[PDB]
Amino acid sequence: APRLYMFQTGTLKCRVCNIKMNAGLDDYEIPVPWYLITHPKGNVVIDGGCAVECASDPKGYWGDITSVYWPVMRIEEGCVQALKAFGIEPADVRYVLHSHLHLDHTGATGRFPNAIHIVRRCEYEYAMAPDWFSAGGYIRADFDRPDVKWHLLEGHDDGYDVFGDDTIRFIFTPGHAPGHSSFLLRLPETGPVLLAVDAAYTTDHWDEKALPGFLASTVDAVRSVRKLHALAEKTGALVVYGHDPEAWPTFRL
Amino acid sequence: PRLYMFQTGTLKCRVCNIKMNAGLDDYEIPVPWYLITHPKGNVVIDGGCAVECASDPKGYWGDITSVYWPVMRIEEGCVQALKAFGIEPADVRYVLHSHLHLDHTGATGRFPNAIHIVRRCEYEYAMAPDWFSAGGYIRADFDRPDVKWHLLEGHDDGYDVFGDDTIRFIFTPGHAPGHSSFLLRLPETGPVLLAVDAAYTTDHWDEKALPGFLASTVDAVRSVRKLHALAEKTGALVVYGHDPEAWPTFRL
Amino acid sequence: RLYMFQTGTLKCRVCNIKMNAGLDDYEIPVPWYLITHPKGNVVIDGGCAVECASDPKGYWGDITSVYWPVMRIEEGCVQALKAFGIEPADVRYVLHSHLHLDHTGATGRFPNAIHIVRRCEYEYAMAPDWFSAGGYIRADFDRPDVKWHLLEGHDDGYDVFGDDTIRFIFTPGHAPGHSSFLLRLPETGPVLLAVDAAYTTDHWDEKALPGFLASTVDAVRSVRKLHALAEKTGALVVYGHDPEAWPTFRLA
Amino acid sequence: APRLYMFQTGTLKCRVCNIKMNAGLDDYEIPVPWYLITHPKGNVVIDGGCAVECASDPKGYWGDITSVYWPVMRIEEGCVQALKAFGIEPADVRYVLHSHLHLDHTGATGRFPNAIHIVRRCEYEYAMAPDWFSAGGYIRADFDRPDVKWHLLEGHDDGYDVFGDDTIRFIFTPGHAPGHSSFLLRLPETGPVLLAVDAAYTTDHWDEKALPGFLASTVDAVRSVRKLHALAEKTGALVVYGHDPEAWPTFRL
Amino acid sequence: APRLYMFQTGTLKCRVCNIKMNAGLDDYEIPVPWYLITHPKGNVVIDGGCAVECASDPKGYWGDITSVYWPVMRIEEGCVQALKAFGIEPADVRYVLHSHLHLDHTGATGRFPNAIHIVRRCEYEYAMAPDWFSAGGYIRADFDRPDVKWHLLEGHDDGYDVFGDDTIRFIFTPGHAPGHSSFLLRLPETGPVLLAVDAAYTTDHWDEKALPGFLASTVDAVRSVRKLHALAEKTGALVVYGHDPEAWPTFR
Amino acid sequence: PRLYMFQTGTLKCRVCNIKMNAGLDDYEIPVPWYLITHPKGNVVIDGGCAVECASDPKGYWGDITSVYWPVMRIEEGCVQALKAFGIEPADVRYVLHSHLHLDHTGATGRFPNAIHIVRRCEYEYAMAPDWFSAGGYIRADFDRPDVKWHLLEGHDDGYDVFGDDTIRFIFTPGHAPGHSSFLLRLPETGPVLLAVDAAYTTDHWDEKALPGFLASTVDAVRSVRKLHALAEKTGALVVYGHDPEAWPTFRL
Ligand code: NI
Ligand code: NI
Ligand code: NI
Ligand code: NI
Ligand code: NI
Ligand code: NI
Ligand code: NI
Ligand code: NI
Ligand code: NI
Ligand code: NI
Ligand code: NI
Ligand code: NI
Repeated sequence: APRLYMFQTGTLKCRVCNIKMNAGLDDYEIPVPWYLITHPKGNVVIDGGCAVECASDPKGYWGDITSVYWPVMRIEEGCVQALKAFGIEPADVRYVLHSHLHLDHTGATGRFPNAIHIVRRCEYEYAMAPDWFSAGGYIRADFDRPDVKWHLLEGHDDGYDVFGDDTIRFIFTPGHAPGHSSFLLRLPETGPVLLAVDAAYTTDHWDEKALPGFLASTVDAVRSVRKLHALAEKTGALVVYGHDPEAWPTFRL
Repeated sequence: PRLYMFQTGTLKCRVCNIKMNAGLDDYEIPVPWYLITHPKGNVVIDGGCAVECASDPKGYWGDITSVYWPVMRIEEGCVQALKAFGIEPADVRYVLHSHLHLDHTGATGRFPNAIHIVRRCEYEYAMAPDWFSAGGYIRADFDRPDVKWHLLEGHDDGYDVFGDDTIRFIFTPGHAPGHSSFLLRLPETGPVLLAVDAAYTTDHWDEKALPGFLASTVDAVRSVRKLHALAEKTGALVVYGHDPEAWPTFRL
Repeated sequence: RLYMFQTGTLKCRVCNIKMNAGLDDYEIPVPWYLITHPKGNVVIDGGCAVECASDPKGYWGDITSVYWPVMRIEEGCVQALKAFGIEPADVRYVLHSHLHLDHTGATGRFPNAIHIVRRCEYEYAMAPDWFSAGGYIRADFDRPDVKWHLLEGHDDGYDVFGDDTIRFIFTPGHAPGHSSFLLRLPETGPVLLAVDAAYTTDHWDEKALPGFLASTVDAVRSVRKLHALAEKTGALVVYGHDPEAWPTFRLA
Repeated sequence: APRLYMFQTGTLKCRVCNIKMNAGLDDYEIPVPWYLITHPKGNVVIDGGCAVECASDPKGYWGDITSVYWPVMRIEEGCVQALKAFGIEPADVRYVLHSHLHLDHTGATGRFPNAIHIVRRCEYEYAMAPDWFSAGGYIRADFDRPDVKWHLLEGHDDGYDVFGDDTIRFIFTPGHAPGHSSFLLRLPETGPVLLAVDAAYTTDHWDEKALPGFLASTVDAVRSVRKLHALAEKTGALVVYGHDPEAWPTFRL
Repeated sequence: APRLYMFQTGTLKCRVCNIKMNAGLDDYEIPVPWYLITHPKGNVVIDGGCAVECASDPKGYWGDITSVYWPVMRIEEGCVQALKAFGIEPADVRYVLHSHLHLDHTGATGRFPNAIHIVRRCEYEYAMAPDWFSAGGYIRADFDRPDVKWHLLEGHDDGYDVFGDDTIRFIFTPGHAPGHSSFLLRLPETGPVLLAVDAAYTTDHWDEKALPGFLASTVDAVRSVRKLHALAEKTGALVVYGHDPEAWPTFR
Repeated sequence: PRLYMFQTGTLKCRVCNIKMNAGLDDYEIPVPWYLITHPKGNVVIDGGCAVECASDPKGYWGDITSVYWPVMRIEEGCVQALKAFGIEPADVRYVLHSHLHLDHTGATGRFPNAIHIVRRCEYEYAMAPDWFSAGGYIRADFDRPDVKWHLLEGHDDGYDVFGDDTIRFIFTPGHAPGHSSFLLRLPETGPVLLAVDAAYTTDHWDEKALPGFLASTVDAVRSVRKLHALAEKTGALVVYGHDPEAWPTFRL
């Protein structure tokens, strides 16, 4: 029966303003979550965190963006590595799901050779052709790989049900990135779990006391938060914020 | 035709408000507005902050004054300064709006014969804003039943007010959903590119800053590059929106 | 359970309901709906505002020359629910077909209720055109303490509880964000609340066009969309303003 | 030097409500204008009025719709016949412009053997596949002819300049019909002339005291009227309404 | 309990290039599939192959297009006749579904007097007003009949469930034609069956070794195939290609 | 201003790659590119195949060479031919791109001061192509971080490079998503319509052929009829994109 495991590729060191827009220039540190869903029909990885290469050579693999987001992580936190130790070989992953293609969410891409990769077309298309302000958050060595099998979702695909049994559904949440998606999970014992990912970094974002410090569209981002508000109230879901260093320890990790 | 660059005083805020994530230090900006006198009629662009802000900013603007504190004198109100200049309110043919933010709707409905020209989507957004931008829209300024509006559509980019290339709307979405800059052509100066809030300062123009308040980052930076191409094509003189350093260097 | 209420009637002419059909006086019921659900009570629209029972001219304004509301104070949706056994705090959702004046009596009268309507109806209600502005009562729907869920273009079929009990069925045309509702109840089975997508059997049978509408193309295609839905589901079809059909239904 | 000639193919007999929505069932008669532009680069016909077949067999050529719109016209009023009488043979018309493809505006279609027919793509497409409420207003025998050379304009073609010299321009005015276009004309002596056609049936529609009694979108219709308000104010144009039995005799015919 | 019957209206003789783009002028022959679903709630015909008139007088009914696609079929293969030999009379068909409105998929249109015809709106509208390169492929004698009851699906209707029980669902696959739809079926014993129709002529098309030889959009056609890949991989569906002379005998 | 029509040798391919489904015969086409010398600065359009193809085709283009074999000398490289003509690489103000296919990106980035103008949707498609078109996009040409781009938007049709009617973008989608033709106005010659790949040959122009490589057939044929109307209106001299019979009849 299906289960949800919450992992973390270490942390990112940045400023408060990168998380909470115009909030200040103090140092600040955030977890990098990623998720595994074990399912009778196959295992699912969501995003995979920062690329394992960041544990050894961040400046070489990410480049100048490291002056903004410094990744603090060990080699064994790499998604492939963490999974091997957990007992799942890279070949035993049926799906990689992507909320979006930012640099702390593409560690899984191409690392699971049998996995279909599911993401919004417009995220893939923006990733390949970013604007200058966001070009550094997209690592082509992660997501630009000819060997990858992609399922690129269209605008009408909101709610896409990965297995067709309501276990995992994409919940489109544009704004933080053009093709950003959250996920609604339904587990037999826990019930519904809402993975906001970067549609709501922190409880302050969810409560409309902060704007994301990086974003493609503020108009979409705040409407997407309210869309999640309605979804959380309808389902009673447990809400998991994308990058909340105060709430992250309170969940099952 | 002539272009007069007035200013409705200044705004006191933080640096982050103008340059996103750039710090919390105190910062002050001019609030431009513009007069074009034309043989076919006078044109006011935006008109600055409402004159009521000179007396009672908290009463007229409300909570938003905790972010943007307006410093102006009554003399600076756009009706008053134009009255003291020889221009009677009835003697204004057009009011043009870059957008309907609070420091750009001082002229709205104060000129009783003016057709008010703005993008439809700015007008619609102004009437139904999201929570993060609602404070910056003052309904007392733009929500007046008596106003004659021409609401531009998406195909209207480049709209030529007189049909003679003196004043054209240059759509620059991003800072607000219906934000527009303006390209002026004057007999002697030639082309003047009024960036307004598409490019607050030279740092934004040089892609060293993002706006601290914005509807869409994607649109805003693409709109700046649109202006780059227009400036390079025309040789226009580029007037930034709220630049304390560059503003004194213009004929004011 | 579904309970079908009404807030009195409206007095108009036949042509306001069946376009171009005559100036004879005409009277129509104003339905509104209550769904009792184990997970929470649902109010659809709520009829004309209760303020209309006392001071119609004062509350609705000039539009009373077109639509005169005739209702008692006890027909107000709060009052009628209290009489029924349901206090205003015991209402989890208010659903809006659209935001015309005879459909916003419930807005903001239920302090814990999430209000669900198409975003494009909310936005049009805030910035309407001159022909429809009188049909949108800002005193009803423009309350800043109201909690909205504004549905997007892809949310057609939105399932309020997640259990096929109540679904939005987008039916643009009569208003830009008009929605009908498809209900499924255990004993009755499917019930299709057309609301203003089809005022009467004449509209449903394509012998009439609505006497007020934003788009005729959308309005007729929305009726045919309902035709297919009725035919697929076998639903009981409830017309929105039909004086002959309305007494034949079960009323609270 | 270019000139504008305002013709008419008789009248239509209907009810007041067909012209001014919901304004009563009284009997009502309207002129059916069409226009000829003389130009050094060629002759231009706008719409051409009702098909000359309506002067003889209205019920046979139009059908059931004659119970709503009864055409009163003589045979010599057909656009081919009146142009011959005037001095122009059918082969000497270079452009047929269509405001829209309603039955009283397709008398010219395919009657001019060398003319390019210019109309909005979306008007042409809707005319081929209308809805039930408007199917009777589109006469397939007029506009569905395989010999006709069409230039179908797209949405970005607003302002289209037929000759390239500001003499005749399409002014898109959706609402009455999906692809309805008005025309802005500039003549050497008269200056600007605004042909509203069916964007503004009468002065009453222009002053926003009436709505069209037949229309595809009220929202587009009133916004298109206000678009024409702005154009008339900007240019000083003489405004010619499309079916105004009180204002029509006040123009040069 | 529902069943899928796979029929055929003879073949089409054409060139290979008509089926696999730029693959050669060699002669080629392809089956013309069509489908019947028997369902407790009614019988459903999908497309219905070529018109029966093609068995008698091809040139007279199709016109010049018979120079590209020659139909070889017998009058008993006409969809009304082959159903009359199976167990069902024309009046006992509740729904006619259309993948698109090309000549080899409009044999059923208007032949079943009570059948609601379900197709994408944009297919119906394109068929009424096609471009020159494709007009010959649309036979107005088949689909332009005023007696036909149409349900015209909109863009948001992807997934449309005919009966509301997952037996037959429209799977939008634009590209071969603007309004082209494939079908996902679920049968009690067989499980999921994916009718690709003309979104994937052959297994070369499925395997991205061939583009369609006739198409409206190549971009949409290839993205539609990849969308079917994802559907096939998720459901384990049996994939039925639309015009494959080799694989077609492997089916029942 | 003057127009000079150059060519980077030829392409060897099949007939069908040019005229769809028209056969597997050997075929050769010229590869035009254009220079406009203008008082306000020189303009290169496209620039032909990259000069690297004259030395190492298989190395620079890869597998696509099995479809399009390029036959050119180093001297034909756009930078080389311009030097020999008297124009150094620095003396090019603008590089215009019809589209970003391999035979039209020879100039990209070879002129260090040149603003590069192309449709946004072409630049975006080139960066993320589908499998059938990925071969035709050469990253080594257009994916250069140093290049200064002006990316035209959907409303920019008719874009006027110098603002004096000499060179205008004429959007012609279909052969590629963001393909554009160009209408030139020269003082002595009058109008010149560079169709580029919107009309390979006179047979495409005359609607006796479809292009052998295609993003959208619907757009491509409508773009050809758009060019028809433009040529009829202006009397333009019509230059086809890859026509081996017509190309010698023009001034080279
Ligand atoms: Ni992110
Ligand atoms: Ni992140
Ligand atoms: Ni602003
Ligand atoms: Ni400002
Ligand atoms: Ni209503
Ligand atoms: Ni109502
Ligand atoms: Ni009309
Ligand atoms: Ni008319
Ligand atoms: Ni087909
Ligand atoms: Ni077929
Ligand atoms: Ni090409
Ligand atoms: Ni080429």
